[PDB]
Amino acid sequence: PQSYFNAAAKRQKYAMKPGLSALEKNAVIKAAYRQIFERDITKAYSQSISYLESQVRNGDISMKEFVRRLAKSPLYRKQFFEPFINSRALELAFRHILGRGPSSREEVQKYFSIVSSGGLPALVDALVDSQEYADYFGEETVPYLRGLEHHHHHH
Repeated sequence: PQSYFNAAAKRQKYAMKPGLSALEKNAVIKAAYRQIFERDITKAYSQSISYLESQVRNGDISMKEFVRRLAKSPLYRKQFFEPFINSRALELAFRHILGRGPSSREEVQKYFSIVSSGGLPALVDALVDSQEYADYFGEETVPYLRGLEHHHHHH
C-alpha cells in the first residue's frame, strides 16, 4: 500500500497486467503452479515449465492458455485420474478450474458425459474455454481458489 496505510491488504490477487516487474511476474507464474498443482513443483519439474515461463513473461501467450496447458498436461491428466475415476476427476477439475464443484444434477451428468467420452483433457477444454467464465472474469486474473478464470478472445 503506497498511500500511507497499514498492511491490511494481505489477500493479494495475481494478475498478468501491463505494469509488472520481473519479481512480480515470477510470483504470478509460480502462484499459478502452486494453485493448479496445489504444491511447490521444482527441480525435477522444469524444462517445459521454464519454457512456458518465458512465453508468459513476454506476454506472448495469454494467462488463460498457460493454465489450460498445465491442466491438460499428462502430469495433471495422470495425477488426478490414475488413482481416481471419471466422477472423481470431475470434482477435482471443477475445483481447480472453476473453483466450484459440480452442484447441479444436470451439471454433474452433463460434464460427466464429457469426462467419460472425451476424457479429462476434454473436460478441461469444456470448463476453461467456457465463455461465461472467460468473458465475465477477465483474462489477466490468476485462477486462485475462489478466484477468477481468464477471458478468451478479445472480441
